Amino acid sequence: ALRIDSHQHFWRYRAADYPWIGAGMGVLARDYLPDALHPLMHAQALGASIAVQARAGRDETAFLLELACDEARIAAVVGWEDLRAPQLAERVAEWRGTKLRGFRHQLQDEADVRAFVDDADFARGVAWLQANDYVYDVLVFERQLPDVQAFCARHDAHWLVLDHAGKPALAEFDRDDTALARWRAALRELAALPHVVCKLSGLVTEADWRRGLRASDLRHIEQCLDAALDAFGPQRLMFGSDWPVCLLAASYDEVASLVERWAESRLSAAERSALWGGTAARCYALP
Ligand SMILES: [Zn+2]
Repeated sequence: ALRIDSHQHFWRYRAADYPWIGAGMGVLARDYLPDALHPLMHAQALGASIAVQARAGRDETAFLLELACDEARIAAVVGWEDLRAPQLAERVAEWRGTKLRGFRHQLQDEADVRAFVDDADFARGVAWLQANDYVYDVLVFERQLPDVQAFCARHDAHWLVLDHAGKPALAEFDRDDTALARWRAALRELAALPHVVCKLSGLVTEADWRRGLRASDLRHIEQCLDAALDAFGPQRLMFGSDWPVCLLAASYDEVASLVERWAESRLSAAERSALWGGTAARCYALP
């Protein structure tokens, strides 16, 4: 049974190439390469990871597949391509036979997410992806969930992965007694689509990490894990670390531990096996 970290990044850091790494994020402002990741995975008995594009450009795809090309502990890559580009197929051919299993665009940084996903060219690209058994990772903020609802429903030919459980606004759970409710309604609406699955990752960094993770953040996170379980069911949940991004808020070990303690509480042995690699294996077509 594969044990998979379904969501991590790599980079040789250069400030202008990673606009999302800004002020107060100095911990991220350095290289993060497979060698730093292996001991972390080893400590959690995770045998392989999935490398996910951390910036927009084909060279990011090339870079990740280069790291992946001949490294057993990287099982798959989620790349980046211009999905609106008419030459999509030709471009993806360069990656034939490799561990490329899917694509992601950083939708959360789009100004009109809805206009972006409902675009005729982008839709063509995604439909082509699905026709070729490519996964598409959905990365949006909680408030953008309704903007991608219709998009997810129309692209039902292959698996869509909701990154970071759709980023609940955990920092607001105590100020805004509608934050949890709003996210849950949106989550449930997506989960009702059979071809959509859910990553349990990226939650420590939706809390107020700048001021520091508190015990109450861990409880809200558990609330989100429970909501995700209820909406998606135990067979559509996928552990990911979101390393190295998670280092803003918590260690790799802490990230894995809180999901583990939660899973031992709520899931059977078999369901845990799905959470810790089985679901990622089947959705990303892993050996
Ligand atoms: Zn190779």
